[PDB]
Amino acid sequence: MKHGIYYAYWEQEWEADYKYYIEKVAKLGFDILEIAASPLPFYSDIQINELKACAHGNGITLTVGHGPSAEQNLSSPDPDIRKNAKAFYTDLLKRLYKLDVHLIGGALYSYWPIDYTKTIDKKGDWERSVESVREVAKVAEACGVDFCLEVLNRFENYLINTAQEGVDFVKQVDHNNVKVMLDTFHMNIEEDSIGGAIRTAGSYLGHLHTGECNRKVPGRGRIPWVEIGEALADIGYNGSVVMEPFVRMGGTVGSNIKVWRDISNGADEKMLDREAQAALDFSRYVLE
Amino acid sequence: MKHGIYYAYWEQEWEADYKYYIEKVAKLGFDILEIAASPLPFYSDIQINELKACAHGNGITLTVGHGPSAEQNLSSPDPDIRKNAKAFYTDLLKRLYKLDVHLIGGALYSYWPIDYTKTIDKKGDWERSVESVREVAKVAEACGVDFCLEVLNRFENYLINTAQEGVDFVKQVDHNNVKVMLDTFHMNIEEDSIGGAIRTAGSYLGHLHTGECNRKVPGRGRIPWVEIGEALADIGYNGSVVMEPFVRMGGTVGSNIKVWRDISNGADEKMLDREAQAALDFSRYVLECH
Amino acid sequence: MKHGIYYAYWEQEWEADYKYYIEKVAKLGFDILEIAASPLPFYSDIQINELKACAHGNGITLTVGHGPSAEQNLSSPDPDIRKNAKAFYTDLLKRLYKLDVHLIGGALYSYWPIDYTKTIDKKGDWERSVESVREVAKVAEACGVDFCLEVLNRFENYLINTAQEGVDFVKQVDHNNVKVMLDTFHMNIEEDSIGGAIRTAGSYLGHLHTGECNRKVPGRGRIPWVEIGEALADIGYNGSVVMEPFVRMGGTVGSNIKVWRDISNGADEKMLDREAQAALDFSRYVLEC
Amino acid sequence: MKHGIYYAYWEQEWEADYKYYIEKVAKLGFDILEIAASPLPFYSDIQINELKACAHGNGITLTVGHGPSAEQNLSSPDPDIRKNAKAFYTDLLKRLYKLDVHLIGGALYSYWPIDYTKTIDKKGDWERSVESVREVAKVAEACGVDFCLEVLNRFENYLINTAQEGVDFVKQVDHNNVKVMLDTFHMNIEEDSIGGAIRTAGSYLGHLHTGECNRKVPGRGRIPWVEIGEALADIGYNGSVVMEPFVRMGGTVGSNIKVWRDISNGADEKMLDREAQAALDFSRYVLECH
Ligand SMILES: O=C(CO)[C@H](O)[C@@H](O)[C@H](O)CO
Ligand SMILES: O=C(CO)[C@H](O)[C@@H](O)[C@H](O)CO
Ligand SMILES: O=C(CO)[C@H](O)[C@@H](O)[C@H](O)CO
Ligand SMILES: O=C(CO)[C@H](O)[C@@H](O)[C@H](O)CO
Ligand SMILES: [Mn+2]
Ligand SMILES: [Mn+2]
Ligand SMILES: [Mn+2]
Ligand SMILES: [Mn+2]
Ligand SMILES: [Mn+2]
Ligand SMILES: [Mn+2]
Ligand SMILES: [Mn+2]
Ligand SMILES: [Mn+2]
Repeated sequence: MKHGIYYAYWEQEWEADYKYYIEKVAKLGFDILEIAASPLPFYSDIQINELKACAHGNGITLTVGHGPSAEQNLSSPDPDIRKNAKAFYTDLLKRLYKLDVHLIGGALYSYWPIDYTKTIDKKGDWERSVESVREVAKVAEACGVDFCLEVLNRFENYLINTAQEGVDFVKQVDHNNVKVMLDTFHMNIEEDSIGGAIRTAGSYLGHLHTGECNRKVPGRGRIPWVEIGEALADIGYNGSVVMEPFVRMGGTVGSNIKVWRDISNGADEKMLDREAQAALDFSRYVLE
Repeated sequence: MKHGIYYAYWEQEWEADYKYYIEKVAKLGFDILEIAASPLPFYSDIQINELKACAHGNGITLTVGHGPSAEQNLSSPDPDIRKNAKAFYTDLLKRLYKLDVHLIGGALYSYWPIDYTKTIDKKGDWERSVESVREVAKVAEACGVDFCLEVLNRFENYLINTAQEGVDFVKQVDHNNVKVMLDTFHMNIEEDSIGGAIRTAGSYLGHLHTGECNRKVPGRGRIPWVEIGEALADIGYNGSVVMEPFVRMGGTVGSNIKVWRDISNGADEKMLDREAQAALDFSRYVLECH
Repeated sequence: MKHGIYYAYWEQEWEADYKYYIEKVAKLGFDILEIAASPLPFYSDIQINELKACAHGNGITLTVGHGPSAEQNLSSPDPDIRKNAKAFYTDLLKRLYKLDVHLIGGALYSYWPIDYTKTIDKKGDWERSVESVREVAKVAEACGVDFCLEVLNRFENYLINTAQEGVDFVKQVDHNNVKVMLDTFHMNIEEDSIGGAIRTAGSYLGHLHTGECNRKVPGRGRIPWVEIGEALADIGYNGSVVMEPFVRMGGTVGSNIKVWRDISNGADEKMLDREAQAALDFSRYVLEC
Repeated sequence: MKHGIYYAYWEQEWEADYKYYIEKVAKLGFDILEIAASPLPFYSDIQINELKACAHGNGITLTVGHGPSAEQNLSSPDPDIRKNAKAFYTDLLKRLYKLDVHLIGGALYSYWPIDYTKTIDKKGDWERSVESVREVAKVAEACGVDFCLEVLNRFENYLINTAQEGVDFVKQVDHNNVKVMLDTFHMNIEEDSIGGAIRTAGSYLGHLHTGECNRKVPGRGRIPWVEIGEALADIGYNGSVVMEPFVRMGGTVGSNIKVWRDISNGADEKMLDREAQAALDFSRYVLECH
């Protein structure tokens, strides 16, 4: 089982010097660094090439996360936005291929954060979304990428809030490259059972995000890690597990994540690295 | 210990025929019915008295919940809005006195739902609100009403997200009639420890909301009810416990609570009643004594 | 599911006026009353028939538990003992048949409590037990009785301490009416996973005892009830669930169960009744899907 | 806090080459090695000193555990036995002083394992034990040793089974060098609440043993480690945390601990080393601060 961390645990914006984090994460022992997709369309082939070489040189595998903007919304009623959305993932998936990245995840079937002042048409968005994703999946297949649909809590999405919904949506899409992605932070709000959600995901589970109830590093909170380890084994999960802790206020990230108190308690970079490493030790011990 | 349920469990709007629910609730065995405050300002003294009369007749105690509108936002930098807010509350409080309800709770220090497409000024809203609430605290005291500030999760508010912040804020307000309020649904998100949060609230805890991780009635979910019960015994809690389940899509309630799937699983009113009563027995059994 | 309670929750000896308890549990709403086997061998035909009629007239099903004496030890190396044991069970099972009882459970593959003053021979005891149980099974079968082997903690038995061991032992016996029986109080000690244990027992699970970690009535302690209910659902368990609370000091029961403090907090009979009933309500509410 | 492991994790008899284990746990990274008191009485002053020196050299602190024999029973109604027991501990304590050991724990107020064959007289034994312990306490104070009374499950002792009973006994003894000692294995069986037991022990808590429900190394079982960490922080625990895993069949340890299956599942010495090391990391991580 491969273990990673989202670079944003250290940064307040959806972009960073990924080569720097690739190096940090390697020294700390992770197998994976997960990066945000948004600066990738602004990279020259030269940059893509060197990011790839840097990760390869450091033994790090790269996975991608992405919170789509309203304009990249595959479920939109506006046919133009859906058109632009498809172009965006087509381009992006192509870059992922160049980067030798085989996994992308997040609210890929919608956009994030969601605007609730707006009027919600779930039934509508759900059908348009399923339709758009199947097309994109063609490209994903072609690019050797698993398109992972993350199940999110009610306050961050209205389309898919439980693993059962995720499975229904994926089955309905019905394409090899579209998987379900669960996240302990989100399962904690919506699920009747954590082990049950994993088991429901079953073979469809393609990626796993981890964090405590309030998004701290895995291990000293209330998440039922031992139960998760059991369930993952029950379903023979071989995928990767990426922690995505958010413990700092300020910035696009602090705001989007709604961190309104310093949950890190003044942690400095060295401190942050220490806890992430300890949490990585915990995860390998407990989850496998 | 006194147990109640919020009338919204059965309705999709922030008002309804309370007399109807008082009767249903007395029949299912609850001690309390919690009602939404919004319609109360438009009650004639006659209908206020009939409500109070209904409750007394059915042996039910009434408590009130309230999600403030932006215009009622006591923390708003706009002084006109603060004015409307404080005026609104004193009329409401005075009315509560007439209906002999001694408890109101909710994001009373802010507004709800919150508009997150706006820029957040926590420290600013925080000092304003503290000043605003202390002021309101006086009318609350004269009306014999406990003004409870409910700790909410990050997605529903940004001023008070943990019991520690609720206590800091209530100690700052520094007034006898202002209490911290906890909700198992909100604690499940923000707290390192449920039992620890209750012990942190301690003497200041004046009200408690219950619901499973996903807002189903208490009982078959992951919320740690026994730890809650033991922590309530640790502090010596003397308030009531109101379950606030939300399992239905639709209306302002469904959209305000973000119920995007049929969590009730097709329940008709009679099934909704069965489940509420069973959770009532569960709660009296698991949360008491220790 | 069918829910019961063990009569000993109200008594300090391994026998009592079962009719009194049948009337009691029926009014409290239980489906089952579980009774101790020990006085049955001394029940005359009409006493047996009267107990049966009492159960039937009250909508109550009777189940049976037994802590075997050393003289009833089917795993004994002494062949005479094994012979006496087979004869004791044979007679008992025929009595259960007259009682219209179809389930007996406990450390039926050994004896209880164990004298840990004697040297253990697990392997030898295990093989003799498998043999003896095989032939007793044949008698139970003909009597219409499921023979349930209860998995116990290490301080009360050395042969079968985990659901996995109970499954191994039962597969070896290889008789359809012989089953694995789990108990929340014993799993709490020996199992890595509660739900895991239940899923391990699976189709072989034939009976379930409940109690908190310290044997208080189910619901207000640390036992993972919700996890248990989910796992029972996964294996499709539809059998019986008998709570076995022990909250009082004194007598053979207090001594055998090792209750060395008043866990009941001065509860009187009516107080004990109210608790059981609340626990029944809880069990029915939380354990079913 | 300082973390340790009981040497018996690797041995099947209540004795062993302690020097060897001191060097083993130093390399594995532990702060402490806990050893059985049994062989200490047979130690020349030369032996004592090298052990003391071996510990000091590897930066390992030594703590002592002891399962008293019937002849060492301080609660015994036979005055000759109580006499011999005082003699035994007064000497053991003098030796501990020479080893610079500041802590000893186990069923020091009774004997272990107990013969549940005899007639148990809890009330009598309790009073005898209280008085005897208090006397021994004097010798402990003089030798600068903390006399830790471990609370055990009903199958292994009948005098003290819950932290509440432990605090009562200790408060009755009324002596500064007598502490309550808790063990996650035993609390898991007898306590309503784990965090609650720890808070109940509070300042009387002088030592803590850890292990999963079935005695594997801490970490992948059902013990509520976080709740424990949080409770220890609630009481500002000022002590050591020693893991006491028992995963091997055979010998007096296999028999006394009642290991009737290979819970280690084939582990060789290296494997055990690794698992204990992972458990250590787990423990410092999960149990610290909060
Ligand atoms: O869990 C999520 C946010 O609530 C997402 O996984 C987010 O963090 C990604 O950065 C984009 O979807
Ligand atoms: O918990 C709450 C909303 O998340 C509130 O308690 C809400 O349900 C009331 O209706 C308004 O305070
Ligand atoms: O659980 C058991 C004792 O530990 C048994 O189930 C016992 O209580 C019965 O009375 C005899 O097996
Ligand atoms: O936990 C204990 C008994 O089960 C004791 O701590 C024991 O393991 C020691 O060896 C007795 O000193
Ligand atoms: Mn995520
Ligand atoms: Mn609430
Ligand atoms: Mn309790
Ligand atoms: Mn109780
Ligand atoms: Mn049992
Ligand atoms: Mn111990
Ligand atoms: Mn913490
Ligand atoms: Mn922390």
